Amino acid sequence: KTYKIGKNAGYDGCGLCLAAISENEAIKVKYLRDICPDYDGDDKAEDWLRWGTDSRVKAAALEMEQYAYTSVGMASCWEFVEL
Amino acid sequence: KTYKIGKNAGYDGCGLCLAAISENEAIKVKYLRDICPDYDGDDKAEDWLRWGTDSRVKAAALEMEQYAYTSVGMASCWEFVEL
Repeated sequence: KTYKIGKNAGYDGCGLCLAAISENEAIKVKYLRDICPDYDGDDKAEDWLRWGTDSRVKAAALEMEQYAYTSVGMASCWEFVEL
Repeated sequence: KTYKIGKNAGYDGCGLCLAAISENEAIKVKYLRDICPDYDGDDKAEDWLRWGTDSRVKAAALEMEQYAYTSVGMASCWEFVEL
């Protein structure tokens, strides 16, 4: 599933990210490379097997989930794809 | 075919663009949205059917072609893909 990333959502190019989704749009994104500065992968979906249970990723997701449906995925050309 | 975009090549994120290619690298990119400010598409490959014969696009391409192999394509995630 694919969702447009708005212009005030924190977009910063391609990368694995969390997204908050509301009314068919990703209204906030948070990149794995910012949540976890020690992340050194090449943005492969399989990287979430390693990083998805990181306490920093869990904390970032819980903060967004208070307010909107949240999921792990990948950002590319202003679109968020759910993984 | 896909080429890494160089660091001083004019990269500005995602979008339809012309690229000059040298030694398996895109050493200059010029975005359609900058060449033609009236372009208002969603960076679909088919958009080049409308815009590829615009006189501003032909002029930008010929300028680069003087010095390097040039093609129309799409820039995303620091790579250029030929169309």
